[PDB]
Amino acid sequence: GPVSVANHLGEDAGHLALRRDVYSGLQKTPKSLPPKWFYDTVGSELFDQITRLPEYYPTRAEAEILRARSAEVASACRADTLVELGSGTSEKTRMLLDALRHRGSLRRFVPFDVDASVLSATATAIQREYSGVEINAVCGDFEEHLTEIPRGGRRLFVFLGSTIGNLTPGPRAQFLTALAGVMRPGDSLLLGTDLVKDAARLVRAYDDPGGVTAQFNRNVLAVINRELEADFDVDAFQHVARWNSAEERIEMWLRADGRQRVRVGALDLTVDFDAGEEMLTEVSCKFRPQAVGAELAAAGLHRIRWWTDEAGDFGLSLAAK
Ligand SMILES: Cc1cc([C@@H](C)Nc2ccccc2)c2nc(N3CCOCC3)cc(=O)n2c1
Repeated sequence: GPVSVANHLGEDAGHLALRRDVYSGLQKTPKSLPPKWFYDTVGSELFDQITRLPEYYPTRAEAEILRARSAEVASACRADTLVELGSGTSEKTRMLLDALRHRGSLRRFVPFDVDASVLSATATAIQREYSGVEINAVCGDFEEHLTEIPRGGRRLFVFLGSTIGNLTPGPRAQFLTALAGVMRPGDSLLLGTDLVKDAARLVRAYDDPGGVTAQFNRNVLAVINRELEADFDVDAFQHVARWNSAEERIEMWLRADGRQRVRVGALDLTVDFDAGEEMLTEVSCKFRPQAVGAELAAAGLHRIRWWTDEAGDFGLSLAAK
């Protein structure tokens, strides 16, 4: 099938965005950085390791559901077009593509992500694996370019991994509203949400004894040091995973041990850390079944299927426009 890739981001858009997030985030109280910047090359490779840890159940729990339910996804949505809000590199992507193709309705794959080189590799992989499928990769970001997704016949939008949990309620409602805005009647959204559960299990999933998550978290400082000529003493920042009971979310923090002064050279910026000051690097909201259905409703989408894994650890929602 034909491949296309459309790039709506400027060549330096990634670097401009990083400059903005860091100039802004290192000046908030508390300091905070968005989790999208964990995922450079080293960081993406560390994330792969995390998904294979015994502590980190979300990846396998979601794959367990999709292994068992992809055909039920395919029969309810009846999509001819799979839109992945993501890079399309995972096994789950092929599980859904396999199920739409088993149905015979699969015509088009639309991976939508911010890294055009990954999208190009993904498009070549799918083109080699799925004959007669057209791939229309779209390089754009959520806040501007969701309108540039092709119309197709009937579209299944896919947002897996409980990545929606990185948005707190305010931004999360804005995102779901905008996504529902670009969907057309007859489209559907497959959404993965990690579920509230025993808090000790949740912390463990974000602070494995082997230290992999700690290295993943510390890597954002390495990314800033490298990309913006900074002098974070990375090992002076301790990994801290917290359960926030009242907000029902995991939080990843980096805790300064002793006072630190950090100079970000590209930004002409100097910031100060108190001894014990913690900086927020990721929010991971955990959900309850009924609240996910209500948040989808508030955005204009109607949930028509809900599936958990055998342990009730992880949820998949299918919601139609
Ligand atoms: C390409 C990519 C990007 C992410 C980052 C950008 N997210 C995000 C999404 C919207 C807004 C802000 C942040 C990601 N986040 C994942 N998460 C797993 C569950 O716990 C924490 C979040 C998994 C995973 O594959 N991502 C893959």
